[PDB]
Amino acid sequence: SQQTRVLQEKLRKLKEAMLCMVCCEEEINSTFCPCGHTVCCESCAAQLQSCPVCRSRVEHVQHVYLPTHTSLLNLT
Amino acid sequence: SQQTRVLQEKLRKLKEAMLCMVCCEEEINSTFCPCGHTVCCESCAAQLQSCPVCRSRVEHVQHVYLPT
Ligand SMILES: CCc1noc(C)c1Cn1ccc(C)n1
Ligand SMILES: [Zn+2]
Ligand SMILES: [Zn+2]
Ligand SMILES: [Zn+2]
Ligand SMILES: [Zn+2]
Repeated sequence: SQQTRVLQEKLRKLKEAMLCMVCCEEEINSTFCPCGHTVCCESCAAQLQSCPVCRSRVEHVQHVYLPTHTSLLNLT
Repeated sequence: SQQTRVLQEKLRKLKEAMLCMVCCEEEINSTFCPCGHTVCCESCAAQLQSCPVCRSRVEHVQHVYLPT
Protein backbone atom coordinates (compact mmCIF):
# COMPACT_ATOMS: atom_id res chain seq x y z
CA SER A 1 0.00 0.00 0.00
CA GLN A 2 0.98 3.71 0.14
CA GLN A 3 1.65 3.10 3.90
CA THR A 4 4.26 0.47 2.95
CA ARG A 5 6.03 3.09 0.74
CA VAL A 6 6.01 5.64 3.62
CA LEU A 7 7.62 3.11 6.01
CA GLN A 8 10.24 2.12 3.40
CA GLU A 9 11.20 5.81 3.06
CA LYS A 10 11.55 6.22 6.86
CA LEU A 11 13.81 3.13 7.07
CA ARG A 12 15.92 4.27 4.12
CA LYS A 13 16.46 7.74 5.63
CA LEU A 14 17.53 6.32 9.00
CA LYS A 15 20.00 3.94 7.28
CA GLU A 16 21.47 6.75 5.15
CA ALA A 17 21.97 8.88 8.31
CA MET A 18 24.24 6.07 9.68
CA LEU A 19 26.78 6.49 6.81
CA CYS A 20 30.03 8.54 6.83
CA MET A 21 29.46 12.22 5.83
CA VAL A 22 32.68 12.24 3.74
CA CYS A 23 32.64 8.94 1.66
CA CYS A 24 28.89 8.19 2.01
CA GLU A 25 29.80 4.45 1.81
CA GLU A 26 30.98 3.14 5.13
CA GLU A 27 29.18 3.20 8.47
CA ILE A 28 30.04 5.88 11.03
CA ASN A 29 32.23 4.27 13.74
CA SER A 30 34.55 7.12 14.89
CA THR A 31 34.27 10.16 17.21
CA PHE A 32 36.36 13.37 16.95
CA CYS A 33 37.61 14.18 20.48
CA PRO A 34 37.06 16.34 22.44
CA CYS A 35 34.16 17.93 20.46
CA GLY A 36 32.15 14.69 20.20
CA HIS A 37 31.00 14.86 16.59
CA THR A 38 30.48 11.26 15.43
CA VAL A 39 29.99 11.58 11.65
CA CYS A 40 32.81 9.63 9.90
CA CYS A 41 34.13 6.13 9.23
CA GLU A 42 37.68 5.31 10.50
CA SER A 43 39.44 5.97 7.19
CA CYS A 44 37.91 9.42 6.59
CA ALA A 45 38.35 10.45 10.27
CA ALA A 46 42.07 9.50 10.27
CA GLN A 47 43.42 12.48 8.29
CA LEU A 48 41.18 15.34 9.43
CA GLN A 49 42.97 17.91 11.56
CA SER A 50 39.80 19.81 12.50
CA CYS A 51 36.19 18.71 12.88
CA PRO A 52 34.23 18.85 9.55
CA VAL A 53 31.10 19.95 11.51
CA CYS A 54 32.35 22.49 14.12
CA ARG A 55 35.98 23.27 13.11
CA SER A 56 37.33 22.34 16.58
CA ARG A 57 40.91 20.90 16.64
CA VAL A 58 40.84 17.06 16.66
CA GLU A 59 43.09 15.91 19.55
CA HIS A 60 42.37 12.20 18.82
CA VAL A 61 39.77 9.82 17.32
CA GLN A 62 37.83 7.42 19.62
CA HIS A 63 36.48 4.24 17.95
CA VAL A 64 32.78 3.59 18.77
CA TYR A 65 30.94 0.24 18.91
CA LEU A 66 27.22 0.95 18.29
CA PRO A 67 24.25 -1.48 18.58
CA THR A 68 23.06 -0.34 15.07
CA HIS A 69 26.31 -1.48 13.36
CA THR A 70 25.52 -3.97 10.49
CA SER A 71 28.48 -3.79 8.03
CA LEU A 72 31.10 -6.57 7.86
CA LEU A 73 33.82 -4.02 8.82
CA ASN A 74 31.96 -3.40 12.14
CA LEU A 75 30.54 -6.90 12.89
CA THR A 76 33.93 -8.68 12.58
CA SER B 1 -0.44 -5.47 3.58
CA GLN B 2 1.73 -8.06 5.41
CA GLN B 3 4.77 -6.04 4.13
CA THR B 4 3.45 -2.99 6.07
CA ARG B 5 3.60 -5.13 9.26
CA VAL B 6 7.13 -6.41 8.40
CA LEU B 7 8.41 -2.85 7.83
CA GLN B 8 6.82 -1.61 11.07
CA GLU B 9 8.71 -4.38 12.92
CA LYS B 10 12.03 -3.46 11.23
CA LEU B 11 11.53 0.23 12.18
CA ARG B 12 10.63 -0.72 15.78
CA LYS B 13 13.79 -2.89 16.11
CA LEU B 14 16.04 -0.16 14.69
CA LYS B 15 14.50 2.43 17.06
CA GLU B 16 14.95 0.09 20.06
CA ALA B 17 18.65 -0.39 19.10
CA MET B 18 19.03 3.47 19.36
CA LEU B 19 17.76 3.53 23.00
CA CYS B 20 19.87 3.17 26.13
CA MET B 21 20.45 -0.52 27.01
CA VAL B 22 20.00 0.21 30.77
CA CYS B 23 16.92 2.50 31.11
CA CYS B 24 15.38 1.66 27.68
CA GLU B 25 13.84 5.17 27.68
CA GLU B 26 16.37 7.71 26.42
CA GLU B 27 18.50 7.84 23.27
CA ILE B 28 22.11 6.64 23.31
CA ASN B 29 24.43 9.71 23.36
CA SER B 30 27.45 8.56 25.48
CA THR B 31 30.62 6.46 24.93
CA PHE B 32 32.49 4.58 27.67
CA CYS B 33 36.23 5.36 27.22
CA PRO B 34 38.60 3.74 26.47
CA CYS B 35 36.62 0.62 25.37
CA GLY B 36 34.36 2.51 22.96
CA HIS B 37 31.02 0.83 23.76
CA THR B 38 28.34 3.41 22.94
CA VAL B 39 25.18 1.88 24.48
CA CYS B 40 23.85 4.31 27.13
CA CYS B 41 22.20 7.69 27.67
CA GLU B 42 24.15 10.25 29.77
CA SER B 43 22.24 9.53 32.99
CA CYS B 44 22.87 5.76 33.00
CA ALA B 45 26.49 6.22 31.77
CA ALA B 46 27.29 8.58 34.68
CA GLN B 47 26.29 5.87 37.18
CA LEU B 48 28.42 2.99 35.84
CA GLN B 49 31.99 2.30 36.96
CA SER B 50 32.37 -0.66 34.51
CA CYS B 51 31.15 -1.03 30.92
CA PRO B 52 27.90 -3.09 30.87
CA VAL B 53 28.98 -4.80 27.59
CA CYS B 54 32.68 -5.74 28.23
CA ARG B 55 33.23 -5.03 31.98
CA SER B 56 36.27 -2.77 31.26
CA ARG B 57 36.77 0.10 33.72
CA VAL B 58 35.21 3.39 32.60
CA GLU B 59 38.03 5.97 32.71
CA HIS B 60 35.61 8.68 31.46
CA VAL B 61 32.42 9.21 29.43
CA GLN B 62 32.62 11.03 26.02
CA HIS B 63 29.39 12.70 24.79
CA VAL B 64 28.62 11.84 21.15
CA TYR B 65 26.81 14.17 18.73
CA LEU B 66 25.25 11.77 16.19
CA PRO B 67 23.35 12.58 12.96
CA THR B 68 20.35 11.03 14.89
C1 LIG C 1 26.07 6.95 13.64
C2 LIG C 1 24.81 6.29 14.17
C3 LIG C 1 23.54 6.86 13.60
N1 LIG C 1 23.52 7.91 12.83
O1 LIG C 1 22.18 8.10 12.43
C4 LIG C 1 21.41 7.19 13.07
C5 LIG C 1 19.96 7.23 12.77
C6 LIG C 1 22.23 6.39 13.81
C7 LIG C 1 21.83 5.20 14.63
N2 LIG C 1 22.02 5.38 16.07
C8 LIG C 1 22.61 4.54 16.93
C9 LIG C 1 22.44 5.03 18.19
C10 LIG C 1 21.69 6.21 18.02
C11 LIG C 1 21.20 7.14 19.08
N3 LIG C 1 21.41 6.41 16.73
ZN1 LIG D 1 34.24 7.60 5.16
ZN1 LIG E 1 33.01 18.87 16.14
ZN1 LIG F 1 19.67 5.32 30.22
ZN1 LIG G 1 33.03 -1.77 26.85
